[PDB]
Amino acid sequence: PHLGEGGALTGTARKAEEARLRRAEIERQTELGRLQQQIEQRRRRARAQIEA
Amino acid sequence: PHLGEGGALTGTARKAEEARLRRAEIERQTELGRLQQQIEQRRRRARAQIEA
Repeated sequence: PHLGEGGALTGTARKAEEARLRRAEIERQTELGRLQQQIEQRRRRARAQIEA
Repeated sequence: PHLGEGGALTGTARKAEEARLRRAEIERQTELGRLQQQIEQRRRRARAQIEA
């Protein structure tokens, strides 16, 4: 079965919870990259203000 | 004689010019110190703003 998750989904529902979790993993990775981008740009803006 | 601006004077006029130069030098040095302190405090202000 699918131990641990919200029940031991078996077939179809298992194949759907797997897809949900995989899409969520990809989404979290995209979010981490996005956040790195944002904090880097904000840090550069702050450096510019400090130089000013 | 007293060699400088105004001539030799040679008397209480010499004393007057000497006292004028003395007071003026003290005034200049006090102004220099005032401006140095202003610069130092504004520098503290800007460094603290950068830290903020």
